[PDB]
Amino acid sequence: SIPKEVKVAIVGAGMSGLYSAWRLQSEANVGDLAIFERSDRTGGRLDSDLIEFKDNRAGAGSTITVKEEQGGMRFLFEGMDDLMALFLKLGLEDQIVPFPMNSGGNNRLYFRGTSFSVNDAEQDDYHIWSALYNLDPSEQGVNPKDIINVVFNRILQVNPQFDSRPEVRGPEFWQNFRLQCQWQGEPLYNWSLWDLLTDMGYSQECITMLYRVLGFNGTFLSKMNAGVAYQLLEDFPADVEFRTFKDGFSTLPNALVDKIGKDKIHLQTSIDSIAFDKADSKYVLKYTKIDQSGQVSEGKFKAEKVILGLPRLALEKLFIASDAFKQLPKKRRDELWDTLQSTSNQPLLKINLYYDTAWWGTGMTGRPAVSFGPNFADLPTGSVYPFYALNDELAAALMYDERHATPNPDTQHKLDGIDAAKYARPAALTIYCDYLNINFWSALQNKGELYHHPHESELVESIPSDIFPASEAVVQQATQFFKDIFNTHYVPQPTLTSARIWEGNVNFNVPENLQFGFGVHQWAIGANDKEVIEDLVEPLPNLFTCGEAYSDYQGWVEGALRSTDLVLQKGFGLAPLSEVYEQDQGRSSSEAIQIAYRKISNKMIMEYIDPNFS
Amino acid sequence: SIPKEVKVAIVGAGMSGLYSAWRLQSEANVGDLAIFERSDRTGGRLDSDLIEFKDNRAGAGSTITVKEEQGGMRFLFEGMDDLMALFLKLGLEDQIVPFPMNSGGNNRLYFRGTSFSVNDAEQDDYHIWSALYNLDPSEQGVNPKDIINVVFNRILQVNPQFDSRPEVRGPEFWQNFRLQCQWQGEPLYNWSLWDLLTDMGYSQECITMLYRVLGFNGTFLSKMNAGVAYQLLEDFPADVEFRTFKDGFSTLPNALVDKIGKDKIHLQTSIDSIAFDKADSKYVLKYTKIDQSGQVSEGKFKAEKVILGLPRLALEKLFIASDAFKQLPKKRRDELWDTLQSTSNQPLLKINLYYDTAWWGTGMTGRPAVSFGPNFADLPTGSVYPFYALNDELAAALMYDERHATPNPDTQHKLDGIDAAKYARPAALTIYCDYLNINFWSALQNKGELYHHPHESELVESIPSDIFPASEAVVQQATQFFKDIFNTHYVPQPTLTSARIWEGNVNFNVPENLQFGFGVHQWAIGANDKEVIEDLVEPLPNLFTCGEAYSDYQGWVEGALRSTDLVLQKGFGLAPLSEVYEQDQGRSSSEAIQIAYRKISNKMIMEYIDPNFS
Ligand SMILES: Cc1cc2nc3c(=O)[nH]c(=O)nc-3n(C[C@H](O)[C@H](O)[C@H](O)COP(=O)(O)OP(=O)(O)OC[C@H]3O[C@@H](n4cnc5c(N)ncnc54)[C@H](O)[C@@H]3O)c2cc1C
Ligand SMILES: Cc1cc2nc3c(=O)[nH]c(=O)nc-3n(C[C@H](O)[C@H](O)[C@H](O)COP(=O)(O)OP(=O)(O)OC[C@H]3O[C@@H](n4cnc5c(N)ncnc54)[C@H](O)[C@@H]3O)c2cc1C
Ligand SMILES: N[C@@H](Cc1ccccc1)C(=O)O
Ligand SMILES: N[C@@H](Cc1ccccc1)C(=O)O
Repeated sequence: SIPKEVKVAIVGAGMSGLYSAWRLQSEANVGDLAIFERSDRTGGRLDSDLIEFKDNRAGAGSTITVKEEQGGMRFLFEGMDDLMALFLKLGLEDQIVPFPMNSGGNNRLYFRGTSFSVNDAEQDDYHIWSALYNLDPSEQGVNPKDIINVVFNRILQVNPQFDSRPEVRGPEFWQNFRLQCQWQGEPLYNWSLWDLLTDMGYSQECITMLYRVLGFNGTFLSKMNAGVAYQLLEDFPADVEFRTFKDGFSTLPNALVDKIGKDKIHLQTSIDSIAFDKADSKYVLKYTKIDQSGQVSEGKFKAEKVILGLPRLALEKLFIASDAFKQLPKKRRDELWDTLQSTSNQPLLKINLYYDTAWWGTGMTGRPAVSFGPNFADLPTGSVYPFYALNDELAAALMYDERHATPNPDTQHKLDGIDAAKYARPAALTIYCDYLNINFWSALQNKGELYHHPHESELVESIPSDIFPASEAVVQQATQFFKDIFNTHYVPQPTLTSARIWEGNVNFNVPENLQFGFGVHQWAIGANDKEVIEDLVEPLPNLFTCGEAYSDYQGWVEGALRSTDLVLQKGFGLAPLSEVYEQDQGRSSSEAIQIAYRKISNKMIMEYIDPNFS
Repeated sequence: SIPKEVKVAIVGAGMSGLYSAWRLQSEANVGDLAIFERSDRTGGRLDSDLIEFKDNRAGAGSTITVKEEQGGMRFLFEGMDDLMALFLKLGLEDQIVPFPMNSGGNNRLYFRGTSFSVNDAEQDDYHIWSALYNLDPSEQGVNPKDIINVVFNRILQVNPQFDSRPEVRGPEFWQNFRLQCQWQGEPLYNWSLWDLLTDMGYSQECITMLYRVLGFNGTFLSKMNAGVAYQLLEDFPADVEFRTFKDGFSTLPNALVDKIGKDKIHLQTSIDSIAFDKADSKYVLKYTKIDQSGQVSEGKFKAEKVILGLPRLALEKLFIASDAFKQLPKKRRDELWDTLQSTSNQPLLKINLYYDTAWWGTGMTGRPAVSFGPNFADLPTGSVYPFYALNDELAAALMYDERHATPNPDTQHKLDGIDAAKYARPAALTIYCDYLNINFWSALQNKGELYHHPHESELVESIPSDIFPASEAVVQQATQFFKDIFNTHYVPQPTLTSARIWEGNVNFNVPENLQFGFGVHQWAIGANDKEVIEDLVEPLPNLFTCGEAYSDYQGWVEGALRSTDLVLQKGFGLAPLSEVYEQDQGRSSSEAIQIAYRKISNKMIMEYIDPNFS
């Protein structure tokens, strides 16, 4: 049942769409709104899976749950003030757990046919990098990641006009960085990182090493500009403490759906075109809907205000098909189109292989155990992340680990036991790659038959609907790269697989359950994003645009929230959520979340790890 | 003056457009046609430059001409039967000269920070490749290019149903190859070459070596399918004898313009949209024109039949904007759009740096002289090709070289002198790269000020209009890669530069003199090009499509000619030019051209090289 008219029509049930609705209902007393989502699910590029494995351990119809992510997976307590405020208002802080990023040096590295560990790579003044890559002398004997850091320090040094003092470097800092810092008299948003490092004197061997060692080679090889590249590369410092949700990032959009009401959310309802009815000064939205039978249906409805919570490709499709846009004067039509081109499309993919037990621990490899964080490679895998069965005791040990406490031998012995026990429960690996590596897997995923473990139904009760199996060809090639990376003959067949290629589609032959947008976006060369962003808040009277793609904090939920807040301010009078939170609470979202989590983790530790913890 | 109506409207003055017009006038008695070209020039992706350098040698207002190419540059006597027939009918055979592809082993190779020669790489059972790349044992001790050849032989071996016997392997053979040969039960057009070699057991190190050593990394890293990849990779065998035109490939389209008449050719006239007038059963073409003042102008005219001699991107623009296409039923509209997606867009670029003298000969390097053919590198240059001042004596020596004659010491001594003399005349290097390397140069080309040698006007009289200078940043980075590749401290500043990035544009901010299509196209994964090709001949009644992009012989003029011939057959009754040539002449275009060139080169040799030659 699609209403004949609403006061606010929201297009897209991703974070931007759900967040708009929630804030409008809760703070602007707007009850007459509706959300229209082309897919059969909410959340967009947040997409968690909770798999209930048959527990077939010896002493066990009992079930073990493995959380995995097909989209976003992690966040930070600082520099994400809207997100934190959002978590606190929805009361989700008690589900926050660690997202560790290292195994104390045991994580794998695979480069130029050679498998080794992070610890190994440090040995002998980082000698291994100078053996694998033909580096200039000034490039030898230093940790590759530290080259990125040093170059960052150099950019700041030669831009003394640019105030580099704030301790928390959020979207503002990063915008001024790319728009006002220069190199050789050209501001960074006119640079590519590839050109920049080359101009600075780096060898192409060194540059290849960097874009392979860092995982996201798009920062170097795509059309994104060097300033925004650096915002992403300086997001994963050595000392990072990322967190996530026990049940996955989808906890967040599922919570918003609850507050919104499923009755206002129209799934399998794609907005095809938008026109303006000059008589009653209202927009007219043409849609297509698929009921639960397959019964297709076309229709139309009106809205006083329209909120397009949509990325670049989706906006371009609407723009091309929409009289509201076509009726515009030539000059402004073309200017608006050119503005949509100012953010690069960044493909990403995640392929998840689940296993009845984990095989990368010392028991199965005979080598130092791999636990958490990226296993990087110049293979097409890009980055490989382990996930483990949900386990409260394990999460507590990880919480203890987030402190830089010195356990006594009793506590170290218990932590040892907990670290080893996770290998005996179901687990998963995520292959997580970008740009240059996409095409290897997409051709593999669409060829031949799909993978299913025999007796799959005996292994997992219900397989979530958003799971499309990896192709048999994907599993076989992934299995061989895993043997390379983890330096082991032993990599068994997965119990369950999923493949998700976040690469926008323009082909009408693709089912709706397989149409996905680009993974993230990043400002292109020459893009003055300060102008672009304000231009896209409300490009036509009462029609708004918002989301990650043209945001301040690309690649992250926080960017979607901040871009949406701009729409909520200009079109509805609402101040930014983080400022509203601080007005209502007397303190920042950031301080609040840290105090609340500290308390939760304090008691988690005392209860599971060390009864006498500080 | 744009006619109110024509019987045939031809859109695009590239090879397909000019060739359509010429054959229609000459063979179908169609005089009432006109060509409409959006740019200020004919020829499209064929674009030669003839630069007249001030001759500032000691004993010399005399001029020296350097031919260069910004687009296509070479052809073959076999497997290009339409092109050869076309050359013969236009009487252009006497301007055909060699296009040599090697320097007897002295061409440069630069990989993983190491500069060496083709001869060097052969040494010690191809040891250098096993030192630079961490190869499997089965991958060691073999010439990299021979891995591609061997794998080709393996594909044929396991497809005995596929008749692999014809000596001249033209478009038909290559189509059946990619559509009917399989690997592991999947036909090649469902494969990517990257996936294919990986599945066959090759190391990623070996695969990286191959796509770097072979120049065109798009065959591996793009979305083109493995079958068409192989058509391109098996086009440059060791023993190739390419030819070209003394004054450049544009000799061909300039000759067609002459036969057509400039009066039927409408430059700076872009067709924006197409509609069908059901009353008088005629198409209505909306255009925009820019006179010689900058005076813009919009208008409309009708045509009985429309020939779109246009590549993928240009066709998609028209399709989106055209009522003739929009009025189509949903199902067929989407099917036609999806069909346009079946050929991948392959960016290419050429950056030409001209020098008053050549600096890569032994006199200037102290190393074995570099003469002709690609200098490959894993640097962003991709491939570097030398060009020399036009010189009849040099062309004769090259003609002698095409024979595998054994000169006596008198003839060898003269050839030695001729080889060395070309270094003392103006010359040029072309940087010629694809896919992965494009983004490095485009960001560099659009940053900062453009390069001009001081006193440029004293060095070259008139600079052709199609020359856009390379950026200063492009020249500085090219200069350093040249020192790397040619292993020399000495690389002077160029007298003149051009940059051409064959990468399609969707941004209204780009001048028309800087809008260029994608370099070439190649069938995508899953594309049944036999179905696609016939579907695109005449997608609407009396509206036709033709050109390289959706052709049988992608990457080459011959593909444009063959795709156009299909339009000439279906819509106008003309048989293929090569069959028409053979009917009129009693022998094939291929035999004719070889005999005529043999005669021309025979007399060229006797006159310049060896008075007593066989
Ligand atoms: C692989 C990956 C990992 C990530 N990891 C993280 C992470 O760890 N941390 C983090 O903070 N961020 C992460 N992100 C980013 C984060 O997921 C996104 O920034 C955010 O979820 C996107 O929200 P959005 O509302 O802007 O767009 P989307 O999530 O893309 O929502 C747009 C919605 O609109 C719908 N739609 C499109 N067109 C139409 C139409 N015509 N009619 C109706 N509906 C339509 C789409 O189906 C979709 O649901 C990740 C992203 C990717 C790709
Ligand atoms: C770098 C490079 C090197 C190459 N080297 C070789 C080689 O050595 N040998 C070889 O055989 N082939 C070579 N090729 C391929 C060869 O140049 C092409 O296959 C052929 O010239 C293309 O002809 P076409 O008519 O299909 O298209 P195009 O040459 O692209 O012609 C299309 C024309 O239509 C015009 N146009 C577009 N849209 C409109 C519109 N709306 N209204 C009006 N006009 C419009 C364009 O300006 C253009 O002039 C090379 C190609 C590239 C990119
Ligand atoms: N939040 C993203 C960050 C990202 C942005 C852009 C590209 C890739 C990654 C992540 O965790 O992976
Ligand atoms: N004729 C092209 C062949 C080619 C096709 C496709 C891509 C690249 C090159 C050339 O000489 O370069």
